[PDB]
Amino acid sequence: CPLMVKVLDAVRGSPAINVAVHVFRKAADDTWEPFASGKTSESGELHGLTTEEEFVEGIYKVEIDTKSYWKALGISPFHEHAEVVFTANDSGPRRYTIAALLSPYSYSTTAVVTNP
Amino acid sequence: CPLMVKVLDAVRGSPAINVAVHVFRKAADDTWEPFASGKTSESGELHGLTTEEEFVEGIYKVEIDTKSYWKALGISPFHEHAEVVFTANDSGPRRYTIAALLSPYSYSTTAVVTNP
Amino acid sequence: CPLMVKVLDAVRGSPAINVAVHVFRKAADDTWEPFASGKTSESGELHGLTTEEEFVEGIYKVEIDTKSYWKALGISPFHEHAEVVFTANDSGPRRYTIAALLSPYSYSTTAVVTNP
Amino acid sequence: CPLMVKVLDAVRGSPAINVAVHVFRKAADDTWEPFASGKTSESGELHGLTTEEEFVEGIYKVEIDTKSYWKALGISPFHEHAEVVFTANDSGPRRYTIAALLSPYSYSTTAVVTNP
Ligand SMILES: [Mn+2]
Ligand SMILES: [Mn+2]
Ligand SMILES: [Mn+2]
Ligand SMILES: [Mn+2]
Repeated sequence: CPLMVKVLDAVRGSPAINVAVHVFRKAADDTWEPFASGKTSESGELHGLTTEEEFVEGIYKVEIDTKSYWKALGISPFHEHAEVVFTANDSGPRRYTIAALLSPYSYSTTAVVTNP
Repeated sequence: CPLMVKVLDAVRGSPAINVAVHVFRKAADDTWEPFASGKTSESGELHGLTTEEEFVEGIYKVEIDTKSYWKALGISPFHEHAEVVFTANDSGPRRYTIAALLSPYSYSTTAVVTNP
Repeated sequence: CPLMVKVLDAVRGSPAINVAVHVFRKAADDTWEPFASGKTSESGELHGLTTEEEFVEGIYKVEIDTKSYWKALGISPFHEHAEVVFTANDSGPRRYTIAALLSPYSYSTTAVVTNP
Repeated sequence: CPLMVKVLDAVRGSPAINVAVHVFRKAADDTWEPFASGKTSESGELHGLTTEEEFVEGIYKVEIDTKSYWKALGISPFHEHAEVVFTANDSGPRRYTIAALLSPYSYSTTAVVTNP
C-alpha cells in the first residue's frame, strides 16, 4: 500500500480495533473531496485504501473517528476525531504510514515515510 | 481565559514561539466559521482568544500552523498543520487548555480541562 | 527553581495530582544517590526540588511513581514508573522543566529548557 | 518473539536504525541483572531478544540508547536514554511490544501487550 493507517489504544495497550477512518483530498476549488475510507482490523491496521495510480500529488486529510471509538467503550472523550493533513507525493511517489496513539483526552500521530 | 493554547517544540526543547493559531466554530450549516486567532508568545502560549460570554457550547476547531513554524527553522515537516477538534460542554466552571507538542513528522495534543 | 516537574493525566485530561517524584544524581561510583523528592501539587507541579547552588552539572534521574497513581484510580497500568535520565549542563542561566504525560500503557516526556 | 522493540525517529519520519537496546531483569537481591541486548534493524525493529522459556515473571528494564543514536546524527539530545520498566508475565505469559518515538528533547513509549 502507498497509504496505511495504524491505530493503538494507550489505555488498554492494544491495537484500536474497528476505528473508522475517512480520507479526503483537496480539490482545485479548495474543497475536501472524499478519497477513501475503511475501518481498522483486529491488528489496528487499515490497508488497501488506495493504489499508487490513484494516489497522486495532493493535500490529503486522514480523519480518524476517535470519539466513536471511545464512546463504544463507554468513555466520553475530549476530541471529535483526529485529523492528519499533509502534502503527499510532492517529490515523487512515497509510501506513507499514519500512526495514531489514542487516549481519552490526548492523542499522538506520527508519519513514517518511505521511498519505494 | 476559558480557552488557552500552549505549544512546545520537541526538537529544541523550547516553547514554540510565533506559531499562528486559528480557532473556528462549527456553524449550523456544518461549515467552519472563524472565531479567534493569535500567535504564540515567547512562552509558547496564546491567551485571550475568547471570553466566557462568547465561548458557548459547540464544536470548535483549533488549527496550529506548524508547517510555517518548521519552514522558518529550515526544517522540512510532514503536516500542513495540527488540528484539534472538540466539543465544549457546560458542567461546572471550566477552563480548556489545548497543549501541543511538535516534531517535524509527529505531534501530540492534550486537553487539560480544570475548574476555576 | 532550576528544576521543575509537571505531570498530566491523558485519561482524565487533568493534572496528575499527588504523584510521588524522586530525583537522583549519579555518583562517581555510578550509583544513584537520592537528591530530592516531593509529590505533585493540585496543578500537577512540583517546585522547589533543588537550588541553583546545589544543581551542579551531572547526570540526574527523575523517577515518577506512575504505577501507584494508576492503582489509586483503580486502573491497571503497564510501567513500574516513568524514568527521565539526563545530563545537566551549564551554558547560560537555564531552567529545566521535565513534563510527563501519562496513560496506563503509554507515557511521554519532554524537556523544556529556557533562559532566565 | 515474546519481547520486541520498535523505535521510530520523529524528526525524519523513519524507523530509528542501529539503536542499541539493553534489557535487564531485577534479581532477588533487588539489583538489575543483564538479560539481553541487541540493535534495531533497518526497519527500526529488534526481535529475538529472548525465548518464552527464558522470559519468566519479573520486573524488566528496557534501556534504549537514545543519546548515542542522536549523537551519530550530529544532534545533542536531552536524555541519556529512555528507560522502560515493567512487570512481565505476572498473570501468565504475554507477548510484549515496546514502541518508542524519539525526538531530541522528547520521547514517547507505548507497550502493546497481547495474549498468545
Ligand atoms: Mn510537487
Ligand atoms: Mn451540555
Ligand atoms: Mn559543561
Ligand atoms: Mn504473578
